[PDB]
Amino acid sequence: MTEYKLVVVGAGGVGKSALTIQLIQNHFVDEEDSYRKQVVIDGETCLLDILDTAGYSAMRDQYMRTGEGFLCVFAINNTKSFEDIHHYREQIKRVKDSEDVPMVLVGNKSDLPSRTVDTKQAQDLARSYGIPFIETSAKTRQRVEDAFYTLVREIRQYRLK
Ligand SMILES: N[C@H]1CC[C@@H](N2CCCCCN3/C(=N/S(=O)(=O)c4cnc(N5CCNCC5)c(c4)C2=O)Sc2c(Cl)ccc(O)c23)CC1
Ligand SMILES: Nc1nc2c(ncn2[C@@H]2O[C@H](COP(=O)(O)OP(=O)(O)NP(=O)(O)O)[C@@H](O)[C@H]2O)c(=O)[nH]1
Ligand SMILES: [Co+2]
Ligand SMILES: [Co+2]
Ligand SMILES: [Mg+2]
Repeated sequence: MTEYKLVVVGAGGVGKSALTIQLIQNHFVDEEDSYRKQVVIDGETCLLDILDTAGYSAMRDQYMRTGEGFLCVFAINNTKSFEDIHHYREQIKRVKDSEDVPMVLVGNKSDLPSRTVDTKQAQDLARSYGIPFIETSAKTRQRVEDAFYTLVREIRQYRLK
């Protein structure tokens, strides 16, 4: 049965853990580990192996080398987290020595009114990076499945390249 190593990266407090737990338990966390889940996507069965990282170059480099797909998460109310997406993507590409790595840009906290990053701005960036963009709320569970499953789909597209 096919396994996919997924890695959730992004600045402190963007909601990496809340997103991962929302997929695993369907519950929103309140006041660093790996998770497993078997899912059917497009009629193929697979095992999702997800590493929830925190916002040591050797440890970092190991997960970026091991990871097959990366959810690059920013929060729509934190411009710095959005700007730092450059940094995560650059580090991944350097480690994997490839311009093409399955990735999905996720703008989390879509339920918040204090928005500092416009959907259009993140869409344009993702288009520049050649990766899907999805806005999520870990709070409401809006597009959480969508983000992880789009990522798996990207890994499969890549594997057929
Ligand atoms: N939960 C405790 C035991 C596992 C610890 N841990 C994180 C879980 C590692 C799970 C296996 N793994 C990996 N193992 S690892 O390369 O040796 C590794 C990478 N980062 C880890 N951490 C903890 C340190 N800070 C970064 C995340 C740990 C292990 C690392 O020492 S990589 C990896 C990827 Cl890319 C996807 C899915 C994975 O399951 C995966 C966390 C403390
Ligand atoms: N309103 C709202 N709050 C969220 C959302 N996702 C996470 N949060 C909140 O954001 C804060 C940080 O969430 P957490 O999941 O721990 O983020 P993290 O990115 O995993 N943090 P770290 O880098 O330290 O590991 C918490 O208060 C959490 O409840 C969301 O979609 N909406
Ligand atoms: Co609870
Ligand atoms: Co740079
Ligand atoms: Mg966390």
